[PDB]
Amino acid sequence: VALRQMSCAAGTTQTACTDDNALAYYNTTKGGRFVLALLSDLQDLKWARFPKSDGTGTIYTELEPPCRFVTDTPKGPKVKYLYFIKGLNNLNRGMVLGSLAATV
Repeated sequence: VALRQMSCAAGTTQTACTDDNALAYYNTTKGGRFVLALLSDLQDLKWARFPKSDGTGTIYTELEPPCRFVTDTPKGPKVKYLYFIKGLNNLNRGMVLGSLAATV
């Protein structure tokens, strides 16, 4: 199944997660949707925060230290930061990496 991306809130601490300032890659299967990684312009992110499906509150997902990579833009180069969800397996790491490098 193809990787999907969606805006989400992230922060250097959990309380710092209020506005949408990253993109989440997620898979959807039988079990629901599973977020695999975050892409952001910010380099200090530690937590991603998601609106619970049932509207009962929020989920905090721990991030790994980011990988840096450069992309060209109409305004020139720009570094972006890829945060895998902590403990992400290798198959899912690959899917994010191949989706990312492909589109960009």
